[PDB]
Amino acid sequence: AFNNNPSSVGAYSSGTYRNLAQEMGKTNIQQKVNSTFDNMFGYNNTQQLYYPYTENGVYKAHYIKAINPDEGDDIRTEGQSWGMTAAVMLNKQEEFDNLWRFAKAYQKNPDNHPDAKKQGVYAWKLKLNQNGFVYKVDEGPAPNGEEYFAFALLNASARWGNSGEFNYYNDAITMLNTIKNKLMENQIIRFSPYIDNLTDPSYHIPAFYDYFANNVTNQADKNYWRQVATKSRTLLKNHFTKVSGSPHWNLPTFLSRLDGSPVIGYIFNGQANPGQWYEFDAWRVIMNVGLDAHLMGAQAWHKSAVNKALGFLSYAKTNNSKNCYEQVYSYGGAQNRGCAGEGQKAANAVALLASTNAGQANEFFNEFWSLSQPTGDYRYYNGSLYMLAMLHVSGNFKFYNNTF
Repeated sequence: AFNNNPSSVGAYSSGTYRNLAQEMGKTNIQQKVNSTFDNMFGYNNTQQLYYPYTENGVYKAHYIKAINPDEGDDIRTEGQSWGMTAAVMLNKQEEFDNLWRFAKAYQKNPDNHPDAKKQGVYAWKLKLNQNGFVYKVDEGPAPNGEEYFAFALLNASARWGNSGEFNYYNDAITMLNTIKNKLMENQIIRFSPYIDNLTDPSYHIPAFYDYFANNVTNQADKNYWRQVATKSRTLLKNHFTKVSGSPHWNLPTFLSRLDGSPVIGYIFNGQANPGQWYEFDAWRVIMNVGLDAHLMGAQAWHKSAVNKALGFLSYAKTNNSKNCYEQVYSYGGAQNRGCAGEGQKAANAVALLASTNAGQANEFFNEFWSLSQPTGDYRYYNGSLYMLAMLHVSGNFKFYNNTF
């Protein structure tokens, strides 16, 4: 049965990882996790997101393909770093290494780039040109990518050691320093090097920062990352307080100021959507709160955040003519951007690790577990999230510490 009283002590400290799918009575759990990976990292052009990159017939590396019907397929640091994370959790080293080779070779901006703000960060959007060769479309970073790269590399070091192709550990420490020196403001993850007083709630994964602190060697840096972790929980608590009740109606938003206040409307040229929207980025916030609760312990704010957000989505579904909650809300109002797909459902399942309502857990868990693995043109974001969620709900998303 659903454990509606999640522990205040996290799996990272106790070593006890929940298996949510087992709590909800499911069977053949690990088989489903394994086939999810196999189909996403298999050459089937159906669920597949992992693709080889070759140059003049010579194999180079692999990437996670951000399939994009509206605008041409492209290749993103978010997906790449998520793919690596998935691979390390399932002990899939080749897959890991093939994705990391790509990132280091082709995503990384040179350390001597003329713009100091871009030095060593990872270009968020690549494409293959008309002749099949990779190029950078936008050199700016998507800092959630670097955060996952560092996390995945530290775990690869811990599981596999550093004497093969890659010194994963050194690559991880380099990545951490890049995050600290290029992608932080006042110990809060940046949305952009070029804009201050701006974060994206979905980029906040407080447990990762605690894991970083435990995996660096020097006292100053250990304290730096524990402070990041504390400030991140504070940001999230503040954002959840600001979105409670009117006018945001309990869903977190795309963009926030450093005090947690939702950003209202547009604030910069190029911005994809209004700041106050619960949209594709924001879906992941309560997923991250679930992660944090699982790994580092559930506190009152975790539970409130999740229960209130899931509560709003269930209400919203009762007030939808399609009998679904949708992908995009703004001030509690549906924006007619489609019924939730698999990724959003996956994020909400993971959130259950902070839920205290068994009824909600039944509903949201079974909606996720009933799905088939994503296919078709929208599978990059849905399928990437589906994979992560499969790991999280099966007790496979773990922190592997290095030993010193």
